[PDB]
Amino acid sequence: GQETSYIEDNSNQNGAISLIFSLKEEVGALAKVLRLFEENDINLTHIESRPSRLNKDEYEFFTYLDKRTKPVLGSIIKSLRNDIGATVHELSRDKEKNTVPWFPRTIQELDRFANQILDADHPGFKDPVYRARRKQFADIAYNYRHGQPIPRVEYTEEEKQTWGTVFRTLKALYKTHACYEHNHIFPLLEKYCGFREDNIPQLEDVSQFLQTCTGFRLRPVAGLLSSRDFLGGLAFRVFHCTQYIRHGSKPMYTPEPDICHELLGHVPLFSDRSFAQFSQEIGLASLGAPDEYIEKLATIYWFTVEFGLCKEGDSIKAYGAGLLSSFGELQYCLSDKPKLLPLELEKTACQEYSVTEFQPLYYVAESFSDAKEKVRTFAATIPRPFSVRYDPYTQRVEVLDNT
Amino acid sequence: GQETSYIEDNSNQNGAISLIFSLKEEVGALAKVLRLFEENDINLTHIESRPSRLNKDEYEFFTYLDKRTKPVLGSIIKSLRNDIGATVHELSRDKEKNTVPWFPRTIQELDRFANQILDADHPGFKDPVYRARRKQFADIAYNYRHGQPIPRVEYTEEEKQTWGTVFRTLKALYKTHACYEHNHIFPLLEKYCGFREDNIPQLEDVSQFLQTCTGFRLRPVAGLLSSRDFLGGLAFRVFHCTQYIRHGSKPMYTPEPDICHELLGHVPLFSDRSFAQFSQEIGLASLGAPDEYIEKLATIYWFTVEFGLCKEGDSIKAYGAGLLSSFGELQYCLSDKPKLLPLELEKTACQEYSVTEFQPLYYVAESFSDAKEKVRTFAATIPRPFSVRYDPYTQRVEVLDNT
Ligand SMILES: [Fe+3]
Ligand SMILES: [Fe+3]
Repeated sequence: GQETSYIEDNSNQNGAISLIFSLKEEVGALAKVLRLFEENDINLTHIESRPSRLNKDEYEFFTYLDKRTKPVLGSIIKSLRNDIGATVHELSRDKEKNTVPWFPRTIQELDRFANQILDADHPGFKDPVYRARRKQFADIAYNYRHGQPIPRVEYTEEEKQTWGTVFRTLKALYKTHACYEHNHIFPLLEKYCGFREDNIPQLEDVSQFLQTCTGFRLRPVAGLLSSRDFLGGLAFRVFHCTQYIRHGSKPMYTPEPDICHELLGHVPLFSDRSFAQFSQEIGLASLGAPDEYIEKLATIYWFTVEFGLCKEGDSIKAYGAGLLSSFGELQYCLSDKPKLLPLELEKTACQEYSVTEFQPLYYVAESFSDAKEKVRTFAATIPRPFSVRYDPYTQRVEVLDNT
Repeated sequence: GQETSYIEDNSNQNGAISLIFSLKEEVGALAKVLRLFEENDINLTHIESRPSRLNKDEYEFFTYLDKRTKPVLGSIIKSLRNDIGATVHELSRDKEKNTVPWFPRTIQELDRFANQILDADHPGFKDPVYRARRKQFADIAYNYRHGQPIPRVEYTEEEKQTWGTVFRTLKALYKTHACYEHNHIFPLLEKYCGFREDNIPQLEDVSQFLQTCTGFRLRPVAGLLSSRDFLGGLAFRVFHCTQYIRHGSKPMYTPEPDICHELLGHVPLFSDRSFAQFSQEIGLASLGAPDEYIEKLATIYWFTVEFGLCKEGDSIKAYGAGLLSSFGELQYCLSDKPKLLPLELEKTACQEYSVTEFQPLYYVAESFSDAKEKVRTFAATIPRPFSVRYDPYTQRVEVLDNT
C-alpha cells in the first residue's frame, strides 16, 4: 500500500519442514530416534545427527523434510516429546499454527529457496537482445549452488559503457558524500577487484575479496527474493546479489537492483567488519521471526543498509546502498531538503515510506556498532521460542533457548 | 637423543619471508607503500592490502616473498619504519637474527610447505607393490591444494582387511578405555562416515563431517611434517593427515601414523568442540614461536593429543590418539603399571621420553577445557613480538600486539 521493499515469502509445492531438537546420549537413544523416522517412511537421508556444540553429552538433529512428511510428523513429534524425551521446534515454510517460520540452519540450506524470485514499464522490455541477455544471468543464478565458483561473464562494450557512466558520476561524489568506511575500502576494490570506469568486476573476484575481509560472500540471484529469504542470508554473511546490468538506454535508472547497485553501493561496506556485523545482526533477527517482524526488519533495513546516513563527527555522511549507487539521491540526501531523524528502531520499524526516488526523510545512525546493538535490542522483542547465533566454524546457525 | 616426536623445520631454496605491518589511511599512503615495493623490483603480486580487522582506519598488508627479495628488504623495512611510518615484523622460514620464525597467515598459505616431508627396518620395504601404492598416496598429497576435494581412493580387500583387524580390536576396548567424548562421537562416524570393520572411510567424507562439527578440516599429507608446520596447521583447525595404510604383514605396527591412526585415534576427538579448541590453542601458541618452544609444544602435544589421559570423575580414561588407535598400549595405559602425573605444562614441557611403544609415564588432564587454559597460560611465556588469534570468518590469523 505504498509499494514498500517488503516482500512476503512463498512456499513451493513441497515447501520445507525442519525439526529442531537435541538428544542426550543414552544406550539405544540415537537408534531409537532414527528408527522412529525410518519406521514412518522417512528416508534417513533427510535425517542428520551431529554432536551438540553446546552440550558435550547431547546430539543435535537436522531434518530436511517437506510437506510430504506432514501426515506422520505429528506422531513423530509426540513420540520425541513424550516417549523419547526431547524438546522439539517445528519449522515450516508455510508458517502454520504451532510451527515456527522456516529458516536455513546450515549455509548450504540457502540453496532451497534461492531460486524463489518475484516488465512493460521497464526499459529493455521490448528489447529481445536484452531480454535474452537477462535470461542468461537468471540461469546462471538458477543453476548456482553454494560452494561453487560464480560463473564469469564477458560483458559487452555497451554494458561496460553503462557501468562507466554510473561509476564516473558516483566516484566524483564519494569523497564528500560517502561515509568513511566506504571511502576506506573503495581504493582496494579499485586496486584488487578491477573496480574501474572501463571494467565491470566479476562476482567471483568480489566474493573472494569479501570473504578475505569479513567472511562475507556473494551468491548470484535471479531477481528479487522475499524479505525473509534475503534478510536471512545476511545471518550467514551471505549477500544474494544480481549479476546483470541495467538497460543501456537509461544508465541512471533501475526498477530493480543491478550489478551497479550491488557492487558500488553494497560491496564496499560489506568489506568492513563493523558493517558486516551490523547487517548480520539484522539477518539473525529475521531467523524464524513472524511475518509482522520480517516486515518491520525490512523497513529497518531500508532505512539503514539501503538508505541510511551516519554521523561522522559534526558531519553527516551516507552509507545506504541505494544512496551510494545513485548520484542524484546521493546529492539530495545530504541537501537541506530532506528531513532527518535519529535512528530509533521502535519508530523506524513502523516508518511509512515508498520506493520512489528521493526519500522525504532519512534516519541517522550514531555508528554501525550502535546501530548493531539497537538491532540486537529490537530483536529481543521478536517473538520466537529461542534465540539464534551463527557459528562461522561450522557455518551453521546455533539455536540456543531464549535468554 | 631419544628419538622424540620433535622435528626441526627445513627451508627450501626460496624459503619464505612475510612482512607483517599495518598502515593508517592517508592521502597517498597506500600508493606510497605499493610504490615502495614496485620500485624495488618486487612484483606487486606478492603484495596484498586489506582493510584492518582491528582498526577501521588502517590497512593490513600481506607479503608473499622469499629469500630472493632479501637484498632489498632491508631498505624497504627502513623506509616503512622511518619514512612511511609503520610497525613491521619480519617473518622468515630461515629464522635469522631479528626475524620471527615464519608461519602462514592465511589458510591458503598452508600450501607453501605442506610438501616438506621428512625404510629398511619397516615392513613393506622390500614390497614393490606396496612401495608403489605408497608413492600413489604421496602424490595425491603432493598435488593437493587447499579448498580442493580430497581425491577418493578405492582400497584393496587386503588393505580393508588390515583396517578391519585394527578396528575390531579397538572397538572392543573403547567402551571401557576411551574418554567420553570419543565414545560420544564414534557412533556418528560409524553411521555417517562409513566407519565400519569392512570399510576404510574416505578422507573427503571425514573432512566434510569434521567441518560440520567443529570447523576442523583434513589436508592429505605425504608423510611426517616438521613440528612447527604440523602444529601450526592446528591453529587453522586443519589436520594434516595420511591417507595410506600400514603394510598388511604387520597389522598392529606402524613406524609412522597411517590412516588407521588418523581416523580412529584423531578424528573422533576433533569432532568435539572442546577438544578442537584445545588442540587449536596448541597451534596458535606455535605461531612464530622459537624452535626451543616448538620442541616444548611438541612434547606437550605428545603427552596430550598423542598420549594423554583424562579424569572422568573418579575414573581415568584415554584420549591420546596414539592410545585410541593402539589396542596394546590402550590396555596398558590404564593398567597398574604406568606412572601417572597431573598435567603441568612447565614440567610436561620438559618431560623426557622416547617414541617406542608402552610409555613409562602419562600425564592426566583435568578436562580439555582446563588443559586448553593451561596451554594459553604456557603460551604467554613464549617469546614473540605479538600475540595471535584465528579469524574463522576470513580464515586468517590476526596478529594483535602482546597483551
Ligand atoms: Fe539493495
Ligand atoms: Fe598423531
